[PDB]
Amino acid sequence: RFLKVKNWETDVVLTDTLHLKSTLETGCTEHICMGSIMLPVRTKDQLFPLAKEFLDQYYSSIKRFGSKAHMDRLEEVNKEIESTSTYQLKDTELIYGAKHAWRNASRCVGRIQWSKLQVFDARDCTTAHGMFNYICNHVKYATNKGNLRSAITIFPQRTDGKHDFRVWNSQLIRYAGYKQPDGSTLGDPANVQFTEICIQQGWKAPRGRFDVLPLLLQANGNDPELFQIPPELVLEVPIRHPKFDWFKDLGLKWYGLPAVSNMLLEIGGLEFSACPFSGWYMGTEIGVRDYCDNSRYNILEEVAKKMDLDMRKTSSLWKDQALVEINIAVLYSFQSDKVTIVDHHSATESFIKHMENEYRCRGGCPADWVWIVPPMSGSITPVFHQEMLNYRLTPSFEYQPDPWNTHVWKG
Amino acid sequence: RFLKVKNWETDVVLTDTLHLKSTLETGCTEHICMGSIMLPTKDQLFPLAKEFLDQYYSSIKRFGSKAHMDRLEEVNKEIESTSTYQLKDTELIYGAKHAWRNASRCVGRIQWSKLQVFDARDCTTAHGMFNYICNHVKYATNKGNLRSAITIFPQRTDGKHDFRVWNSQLIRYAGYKQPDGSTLGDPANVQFTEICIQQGWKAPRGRFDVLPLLLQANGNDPELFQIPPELVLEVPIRHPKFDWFKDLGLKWYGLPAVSNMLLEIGGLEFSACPFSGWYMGTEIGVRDYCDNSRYNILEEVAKKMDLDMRKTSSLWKDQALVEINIAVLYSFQSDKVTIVDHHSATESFIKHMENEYRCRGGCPADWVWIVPPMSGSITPVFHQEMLNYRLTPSFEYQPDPWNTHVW
Ligand code: HEM
Ligand code: HEM
Ligand SMILES: Fc1cccc(C[C@@H]2C[C@H]2NCCc2ccnc(-n3ccnc3)n2)c1
Ligand SMILES: Fc1cccc(C[C@@H]2C[C@H]2NCCc2ccnc(-n3ccnc3)n2)c1
Ligand SMILES: C[C@H](O)[C@H](O)[C@H]1CNc2nc(N)[nH]c(=O)c2N1
Ligand SMILES: C[C@H](O)[C@H](O)[C@H]1CNc2nc(N)[nH]c(=O)c2N1
Ligand SMILES: [Zn+2]
Repeated sequence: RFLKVKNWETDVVLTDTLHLKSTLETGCTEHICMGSIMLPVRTKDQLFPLAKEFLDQYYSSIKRFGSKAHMDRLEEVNKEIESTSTYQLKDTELIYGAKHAWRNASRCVGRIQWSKLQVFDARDCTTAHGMFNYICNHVKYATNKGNLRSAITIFPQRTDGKHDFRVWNSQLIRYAGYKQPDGSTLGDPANVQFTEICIQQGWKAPRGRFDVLPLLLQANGNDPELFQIPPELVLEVPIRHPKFDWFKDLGLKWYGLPAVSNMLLEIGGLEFSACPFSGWYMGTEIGVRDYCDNSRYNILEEVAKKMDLDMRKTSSLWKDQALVEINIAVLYSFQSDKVTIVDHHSATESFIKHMENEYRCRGGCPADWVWIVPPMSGSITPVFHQEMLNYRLTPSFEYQPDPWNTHVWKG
Repeated sequence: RFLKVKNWETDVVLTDTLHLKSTLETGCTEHICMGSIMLPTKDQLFPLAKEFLDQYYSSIKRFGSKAHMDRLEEVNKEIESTSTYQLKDTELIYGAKHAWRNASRCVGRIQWSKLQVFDARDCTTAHGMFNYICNHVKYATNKGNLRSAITIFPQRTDGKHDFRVWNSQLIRYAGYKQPDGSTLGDPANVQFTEICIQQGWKAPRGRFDVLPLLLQANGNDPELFQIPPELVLEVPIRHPKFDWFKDLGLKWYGLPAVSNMLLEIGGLEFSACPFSGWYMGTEIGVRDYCDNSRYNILEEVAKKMDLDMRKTSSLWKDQALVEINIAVLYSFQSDKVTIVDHHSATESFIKHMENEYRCRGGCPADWVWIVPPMSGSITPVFHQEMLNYRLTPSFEYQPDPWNTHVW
């Protein structure tokens, strides 16, 4: 079966065959679409076909499918599975796997870069202190004094589900959030609960508006341990505006390295519960979501007051005006400090080209329109006009429950 | 099978049971989501009639009544007898209002119960259709105080006697292909503007020429009609800061009136059922004006604002986009023509959703369409999970007449 997607602005039509290789369920049925829903211990039984499927993919990609090297590897994995109930990926397989999970991440607009991913193999790590060392090295490598480099660090895979490695932070670098007794919030409201855990675990909080959270690291199913990232490793950018000089006095800054640290990486049936990865920011992540979400820093009003906009009626579009100037500020500040960033116009244009290339070379490109379209100025980006098909391929990045909800405390 | 939707900004969780009633398919499967795809007999008829009458009679606290049973009986006999049936006026109105209520792509549904339904099932000719459409336009326009309306023409019989309005909207601007290679007016309507000429229209080849109506009654060839200019409320677009904005020479019409959809009620098919509401500002300023394949004025505006169009990262497009949408809202409000901004409209829709979940067990909504085409995440609907499914009565797309018309 073939499926066509149309770009309604260019009339370019593409044909998808790749969705046939999809196994995992979407959440949708023939009777209901769940496209806007945010989120709609493994036996040797199911493990070998998952291994085989992956190794089939891997050997095809290296033009060695059906080779003696291919067949020997399958054999070796099978024997290892029934003997040990799991298996170990070769370094080459791991790298392929990590790159392809990124390639398959339908919610990521940055995928044109998928083949350039630095993979750090941390499967020999055994303790939290060891994890901290690997993470520091990742941050330094990825940061690269502002010339950001995509990277992922992969810790040992799940075994029985009782010895999981987990980074308890949602991102490696994030600002603390503090609930005040008067009901207000200081810092990042998104991080209030995690901030409380850190404090409870013995973090001495500065209690400011932009306090970099400590790392909370779990190795081998043990209780997590606190580590402060060396401040010299945390690149931050003061936010100013090219035209408005009062903008700097808002006191805004942001960190340069966006690094997701709470997802699960699945490769060939193996589950890597700690696999922090990092790229670089698309400007709207900070300027629209981090700063302007009502549930985050929520600075729209203060900005709009300082711009002296008509704030009595929404039909003045003061919010839209303030939102644009903030995003201009974010982009300006990063570029001026020579920290890698991409605007949503550039990002989405590149994604369209990536997607077209993927359709031709790969037979498809799974994409989640709801997440790909930027949270401002949607229809003046080419992705808005692009039909997209969403389906799940493996290797993949998946959500997993927050570890504080599942952790068995040792004491 | 009982589904919850979360708002992520408010943590409000709603439980949906209404989707269970859905009958038609979405295009999605367990293995693939098609949420962003724009378009994914006697024995067929009676269960459809039955489903509709059941909900109609349920809605008036008379489910399981003799009148219910009698009506079901009467319709059943009429179908067995005539291979179709006729809706009572009360059912027709109920059906029209509920088709709007069920329109998962319409953000304006909080108004759904206040629809004026014009019954034009007695219409037999294109001149008759023209008259009904003028009356609709005059009524809906209401000198600028817009009122929601639908006019319903006779239902499909054998597919040879279809009533069709050929225009996609009652009121639209012509589009002409220059020899210069470019496009004069609205590029979306080049193909239709040609068919007007092929059938006899005399285009004044301008930029904002109100298109004539092409009306098809009872399967006949369509005829041309000029809507009385006095009935077409238009708004000159000016900005409340930039006095150069007027010289762009932009204007738009006040009445948004979809005329090419199919209304399906109780299995019956109404191929001609133009309806109108009033504009949300972004439909005009973002889509009509700034789409590349439409009037595409972003560059010209940016020039006049003297922005740095050297780099995309100056966000000159975004900046201009906002100003254009300010002008649109300003111009309509200044001329006292009903318009709603995307903030007000989406705020209204969240309230509607909560009402629907409370009083109906759910609200089908297409997030891809409900989230406005600018400033997505600063409107409440962006953070609102939505379930999309098809309920009937419904408005459906249908093929363009000029591909199907047996001339
Ligand atoms: C290199 C530049 C990159 C850019 C510009 C970029 C851009 C983005 C953006 C804008 C999102 C949406 C985030 C949100 O709204 O929550 C996203 C999500 C995502 N990205 Fe990237 N990304 C990049 C690198 C990477 C890398 C290196 C990986 C993995 C190796 C990756 C994997 C993912 C995944 C799995 C998601 C979905 C997260 C979720 O569902 O919560 N991306 N990306
Ligand atoms: C009264 C104020 C109304 C507002 C503010 C409103 C708003 C909107 C908007 C913004 C859209 C998206 C249009 C697009 O992007 O192409 C839409 C679509 C739609 N509306 Fe409304 N509307 C209103 C009235 C109505 C009425 C009176 C009806 C029917 C009786 C209706 C039925 C529909 C349908 C079926 C669609 C989907 C169009 C499509 O799929 O192409 N709406 N509405
Ligand atoms: F399914 C969900 C339920 C609740 C919240 C949510 C928000 C998603 C976590 C946010 N997605 C990651 C955001 C992020 C932060 C930093 N860097 C990056 N990043 C880096 C490379 N690619 C993305 N993404 C989803
Ligand atoms: F599937 C598609 C293929 C090509 C174009 C497309 C756009 C849909 C026509 C636009 N939907 C109606 C737009 C419109 C215009 C005027 N008024 C209203 N309107 C009035 C009340 N509610 C909506 N909608 C879809
Ligand atoms: C309900 C809705 O799915 C949710 O708000 C989504 C919308 N699209 C998004 N798109 C991106 N990139 N990131 C997000 O967090 C979201 N949130
Ligand atoms: C490809 C995508 O489905 C298409 O561009 C949609 C996106 N969302 C939309 N939303 C609305 N309201 N109207 C539209 O025409 C569209 N177009
Ligand atoms: Zn779907």
